[PDB]
Amino acid sequence: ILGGREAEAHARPYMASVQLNGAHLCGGVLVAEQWVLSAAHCLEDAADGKVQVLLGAHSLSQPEPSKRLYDVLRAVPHPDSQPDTIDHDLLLLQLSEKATLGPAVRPLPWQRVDRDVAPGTLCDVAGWGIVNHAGRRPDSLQHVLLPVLDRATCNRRTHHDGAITERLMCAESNRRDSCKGDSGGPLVCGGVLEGVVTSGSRVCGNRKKPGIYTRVASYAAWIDSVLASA
Ligand SMILES: NCc1cccc(-c2cccc(C(=O)Nc3ccccc3CC(=O)O)c2)c1
Repeated sequence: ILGGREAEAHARPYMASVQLNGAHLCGGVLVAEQWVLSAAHCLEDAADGKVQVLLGAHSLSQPEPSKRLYDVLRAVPHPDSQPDTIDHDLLLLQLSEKATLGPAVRPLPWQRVDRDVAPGTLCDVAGWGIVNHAGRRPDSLQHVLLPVLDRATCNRRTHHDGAITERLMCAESNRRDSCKGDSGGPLVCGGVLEGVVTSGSRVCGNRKKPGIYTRVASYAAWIDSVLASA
Protein backbone atom coordinates (compact mmCIF):
# COMPACT_ATOMS: atom_id res chain seq x y z
CA ILE A 1 0.00 0.00 0.00
CA LEU A 2 1.45 3.39 -1.05
CA GLY A 3 0.58 6.49 0.98
CA GLY A 4 -1.32 4.53 3.62
CA ARG A 5 -1.02 4.09 7.38
CA GLU A 6 -0.34 1.17 9.65
CA ALA A 7 -3.70 -0.42 10.49
CA GLU A 8 -4.86 -0.70 14.10
CA ALA A 9 -3.62 -4.20 15.22
CA HIS A 10 -6.26 -6.88 14.32
CA ALA A 11 -8.91 -4.21 13.34
CA ARG A 12 -9.22 -5.90 9.89
CA PRO A 13 -9.59 -9.56 11.06
CA TYR A 14 -10.66 -10.78 7.60
CA MET A 15 -7.13 -10.11 6.26
CA ALA A 16 -5.20 -13.11 4.99
CA SER A 17 -1.51 -13.26 3.86
CA VAL A 18 -1.20 -15.83 1.01
CA GLN A 19 2.22 -17.41 1.34
CA LEU A 20 4.55 -19.68 -0.58
CA ASN A 21 6.94 -21.62 1.70
CA GLY A 22 6.34 -18.86 4.31
CA ALA A 23 7.03 -15.85 2.02
CA HIS A 24 4.19 -13.24 1.56
CA LEU A 25 2.98 -13.45 -2.06
CA CYS A 26 -0.44 -11.71 -2.01
CA GLY A 27 -3.26 -10.60 0.21
CA GLY A 28 -6.45 -12.58 0.65
CA VAL A 29 -9.77 -12.08 2.39
CA LEU A 30 -11.47 -14.65 4.67
CA VAL A 31 -15.04 -15.13 3.24
CA ALA A 32 -16.06 -18.27 5.24
CA GLU A 33 -14.55 -20.40 8.03
CA GLN A 34 -12.76 -22.57 5.42
CA TRP A 35 -12.51 -20.23 2.34
CA VAL A 36 -10.16 -17.33 1.39
CA LEU A 37 -10.78 -15.15 -1.72
CA SER A 38 -7.64 -13.84 -3.48
CA ALA A 39 -6.30 -13.11 -7.02
CA ALA A 40 -5.67 -15.94 -9.51
CA HIS A 41 -2.42 -14.42 -10.85
CA CYS A 42 -0.87 -14.83 -7.38
CA LEU A 43 -0.28 -18.52 -8.02
CA GLU A 44 2.18 -17.70 -10.95
CA ASP A 45 5.05 -17.68 -8.41
CA ALA A 46 3.78 -20.94 -6.74
CA ALA A 47 4.96 -23.73 -9.20
CA ASP A 48 5.80 -26.58 -6.72
CA GLY A 49 5.86 -25.03 -3.18
CA LYS A 50 3.51 -25.21 -0.12
CA VAL A 51 0.77 -22.62 -0.65
CA GLN A 52 -0.49 -21.61 2.81
CA VAL A 53 -2.72 -18.88 4.29
CA LEU A 54 -1.79 -16.88 7.41
CA LEU A 55 -4.81 -15.66 9.46
CA GLY A 56 -5.01 -13.49 12.59
CA ALA A 57 -1.87 -11.52 11.65
CA HIS A 58 -0.99 -7.86 12.12
CA SER A 59 2.76 -8.40 11.72
CA LEU A 60 4.14 -10.99 9.33
CA SER A 61 7.16 -11.83 11.52
CA GLN A 62 6.22 -10.94 15.17
CA PRO A 63 4.80 -13.74 17.38
CA GLU A 64 1.10 -12.88 17.86
CA PRO A 65 -1.24 -15.16 19.84
CA SER A 66 -4.01 -14.89 17.23
CA LYS A 67 -1.74 -16.03 14.33
CA ARG A 68 -2.72 -19.27 12.66
CA LEU A 69 -1.30 -20.91 9.52
CA TYR A 70 -3.53 -23.14 7.38
CA ASP A 71 -2.56 -25.31 4.41
CA VAL A 72 -4.54 -24.98 1.19
CA LEU A 73 -6.53 -28.13 0.23
CA ARG A 74 -7.82 -26.60 -3.01
CA ALA A 75 -7.01 -23.57 -5.22
CA VAL A 76 -9.97 -22.65 -7.44
CA PRO A 77 -8.88 -19.90 -9.92
CA HIS A 78 -11.66 -18.36 -12.02
CA PRO A 79 -11.81 -20.43 -15.28
CA ASP A 80 -11.05 -17.37 -17.47
CA SER A 81 -8.18 -16.14 -15.33
CA GLN A 82 -5.88 -16.07 -18.40
CA PRO A 83 -2.59 -14.47 -17.28
CA ASP A 84 -1.99 -10.70 -17.90
CA THR A 85 -5.68 -10.27 -18.83
CA ILE A 86 -6.98 -7.97 -16.03
CA ASP A 87 -10.40 -9.69 -16.22
CA HIS A 88 -11.59 -12.67 -14.07
CA ASP A 89 -8.61 -12.45 -11.65
CA LEU A 90 -10.37 -14.30 -8.78
CA LEU A 91 -9.11 -17.28 -6.76
CA LEU A 92 -10.82 -19.28 -4.02
CA LEU A 93 -8.62 -21.11 -1.51
CA GLN A 94 -10.04 -23.90 0.64
CA LEU A 95 -8.23 -24.16 3.98
CA SER A 96 -7.06 -27.54 5.49
CA GLU A 97 -9.47 -27.08 8.45
CA LYS A 98 -12.34 -24.82 9.52
CA ALA A 99 -10.75 -21.72 11.10
CA THR A 100 -11.73 -20.85 14.69
CA LEU A 101 -13.21 -17.38 14.55
CA GLY A 102 -12.59 -14.57 17.01
CA PRO A 103 -11.76 -10.85 17.35
CA ALA A 104 -8.60 -11.36 15.21
CA VAL A 105 -10.02 -13.95 12.68
CA ARG A 106 -13.41 -13.21 11.13
CA PRO A 107 -14.79 -13.51 7.56
CA LEU A 108 -16.13 -10.53 5.62
CA PRO A 109 -19.57 -10.65 3.96
CA TRP A 110 -19.43 -9.87 0.28
CA GLN A 111 -21.92 -8.09 -1.97
CA ARG A 112 -24.18 -10.56 -3.88
CA VAL A 113 -26.63 -8.12 -5.60
CA ASP A 114 -25.14 -7.17 -9.01
CA ARG A 115 -25.08 -3.38 -8.48
CA ASP A 116 -22.15 -0.99 -8.97
CA VAL A 117 -20.78 0.72 -5.83
CA ALA A 118 -21.75 4.42 -6.12
CA PRO A 119 -18.67 6.41 -7.39
CA GLY A 120 -17.07 8.51 -4.65
CA THR A 121 -17.88 5.89 -1.96
CA LEU A 122 -14.90 5.66 0.43
CA CYS A 123 -13.51 2.11 0.55
CA ASP A 124 -10.74 0.65 2.64
CA VAL A 125 -7.93 -1.33 0.98
CA ALA A 126 -5.44 -3.18 3.18
CA GLY A 127 -2.32 -5.22 2.62
CA TRP A 128 1.33 -6.09 3.26
CA GLY A 129 2.30 -4.87 -0.22
CA ILE A 130 5.15 -2.46 -0.90
CA VAL A 131 5.04 0.99 0.77
CA ASN A 132 7.23 2.88 -1.77
CA HIS A 133 8.16 2.53 -5.48
CA ALA A 134 11.54 0.92 -4.66
CA GLY A 135 9.84 -2.11 -3.17
CA ARG A 136 10.25 -1.54 0.60
CA ARG A 137 8.07 -4.16 2.34
CA PRO A 138 6.25 -3.41 5.61
CA ASP A 139 6.09 -6.03 8.33
CA SER A 140 2.74 -4.76 9.67
CA LEU A 141 -0.57 -4.47 7.86
CA GLN A 142 -1.12 -1.14 6.06
CA HIS A 143 -4.37 0.38 4.84
CA VAL A 144 -5.75 3.29 2.88
CA LEU A 145 -9.16 4.74 2.19
CA LEU A 146 -9.80 5.25 -1.54
CA PRO A 147 -12.86 6.60 -3.36
CA VAL A 148 -14.48 4.43 -6.06
CA LEU A 149 -14.09 5.79 -9.67
CA ASP A 150 -16.97 5.45 -12.28
CA ARG A 151 -16.22 2.67 -14.80
CA ALA A 152 -16.19 4.95 -17.86
CA THR A 153 -13.40 7.24 -16.45
CA CYS A 154 -11.36 4.21 -15.55
CA ASN A 155 -11.96 2.71 -19.01
CA ARG A 156 -11.01 6.12 -20.70
CA ARG A 157 -7.97 6.37 -23.16
CA THR A 158 -5.73 8.14 -20.54
CA HIS A 159 -6.62 5.45 -17.94
CA HIS A 160 -7.05 1.84 -19.31
CA ASP A 161 -8.53 2.10 -22.90
CA GLY A 162 -11.19 -0.59 -23.68
CA ALA A 163 -10.08 -3.15 -21.02
CA ILE A 164 -12.38 -2.20 -18.00
CA THR A 165 -15.43 -4.53 -18.28
CA GLU A 166 -18.64 -4.65 -16.11
CA ARG A 167 -16.77 -7.23 -13.90
CA LEU A 168 -14.26 -4.60 -12.79
CA MET A 169 -14.33 -1.51 -10.61
CA CYS A 170 -11.76 1.21 -10.04
CA ALA A 171 -10.55 3.46 -7.27
CA GLU A 172 -8.41 6.60 -7.15
CA SER A 173 -4.60 6.03 -7.36
CA ASN A 174 -3.26 9.61 -6.89
CA ARG A 175 -0.30 9.13 -4.43
CA ARG A 176 -2.36 6.60 -2.40
CA ASP A 177 -2.71 3.15 -4.03
CA SER A 178 -2.58 -0.62 -3.78
CA CYS A 179 0.77 -1.97 -5.10
CA LYS A 180 2.90 -5.17 -5.45
CA GLY A 181 2.00 -7.65 -2.72
CA ASP A 182 -1.52 -6.20 -2.26
CA SER A 183 -3.27 -8.19 -5.03
CA GLY A 184 -5.91 -10.55 -3.65
CA GLY A 185 -6.58 -8.26 -0.74
CA PRO A 186 -9.95 -6.61 -0.22
CA LEU A 187 -11.62 -3.34 -1.25
CA VAL A 188 -14.11 -2.91 1.63
CA CYS A 189 -16.93 -0.34 1.37
CA GLY A 190 -18.85 0.29 4.59
CA GLY A 191 -17.67 -3.05 5.96
CA VAL A 192 -18.81 -5.00 2.84
CA LEU A 193 -16.34 -6.78 0.55
CA GLU A 194 -16.89 -5.13 -2.89
CA GLY A 195 -13.65 -5.72 -4.69
CA VAL A 196 -10.49 -7.80 -4.77
CA VAL A 197 -7.23 -6.02 -5.56
CA THR A 198 -5.72 -6.75 -8.94
CA SER A 199 -2.51 -5.39 -10.46
CA GLY A 200 -3.94 -3.86 -13.69
CA SER A 201 -1.20 -1.92 -15.54
CA ARG A 202 1.13 -2.54 -12.49
CA VAL A 203 1.97 1.20 -12.23
CA CYS A 204 1.34 2.46 -8.62
CA GLY A 205 0.32 5.89 -7.34
CA ASN A 206 -0.25 7.42 -10.82
CA ARG A 207 -3.55 9.36 -11.10
CA LYS A 208 -3.75 8.53 -14.83
CA LYS A 209 -3.50 4.77 -14.07
CA PRO A 210 -6.30 3.98 -11.54
CA GLY A 211 -6.24 0.94 -9.32
CA ILE A 212 -8.35 -1.92 -10.71
CA TYR A 213 -10.36 -4.28 -8.50
CA THR A 214 -12.29 -7.44 -9.43
CA ARG A 215 -15.99 -6.60 -8.82
CA VAL A 216 -17.07 -9.38 -6.43
CA ALA A 217 -20.86 -8.78 -7.01
CA SER A 218 -20.30 -9.74 -10.73
CA TYR A 219 -19.07 -13.20 -9.53
CA ALA A 220 -21.84 -14.00 -6.96
CA ALA A 221 -23.17 -17.15 -8.78
CA TRP A 222 -19.57 -18.34 -9.45
CA ILE A 223 -18.56 -17.83 -5.76
CA ASP A 224 -21.77 -19.60 -4.53
CA SER A 225 -21.10 -22.51 -6.98
CA VAL A 226 -17.59 -23.09 -5.47
CA LEU A 227 -18.60 -22.48 -1.79
CA ALA A 228 -21.19 -25.35 -2.16
CA SER A 229 -18.56 -27.88 -3.48
CA ALA A 230 -17.21 -28.02 0.15
N1 LIG B 1 -2.88 -0.45 -8.18
C1 LIG B 1 -1.61 -0.88 -8.83
C2 LIG B 1 -1.13 -2.26 -8.33
C3 LIG B 1 -1.89 -3.02 -7.43
C4 LIG B 1 -1.45 -4.31 -7.02
C5 LIG B 1 -0.23 -4.83 -7.50
C6 LIG B 1 0.53 -4.10 -8.45
C7 LIG B 1 1.83 -4.63 -8.99
C8 LIG B 1 2.88 -3.75 -9.32
C9 LIG B 1 4.11 -4.24 -9.81
C10 LIG B 1 4.34 -5.62 -9.91
C11 LIG B 1 3.32 -6.52 -9.51
C12 LIG B 1 3.51 -8.02 -9.54
O1 LIG B 1 4.53 -8.50 -10.01
N2 LIG B 1 2.54 -8.80 -9.01
C13 LIG B 1 2.51 -10.21 -8.84
C14 LIG B 1 2.81 -11.09 -9.90
C15 LIG B 1 2.73 -12.49 -9.70
C16 LIG B 1 2.35 -13.00 -8.44
C17 LIG B 1 2.05 -12.11 -7.39
C18 LIG B 1 2.09 -10.72 -7.60
C19 LIG B 1 1.81 -9.81 -6.39
C20 LIG B 1 0.73 -8.80 -6.67
O2 LIG B 1 0.17 -8.65 -7.73
O3 LIG B 1 0.39 -8.03 -5.64
C21 LIG B 1 2.07 -6.01 -9.09
C22 LIG B 1 0.05 -2.83 -8.84
